[PDB]
Amino acid sequence: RGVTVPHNGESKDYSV
Repeated sequence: RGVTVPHNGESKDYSV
């Protein structure tokens, strides 16, 4: 599964 790195109030989804 990818790692979710949410920024300043934002949600990021990293697919590895």
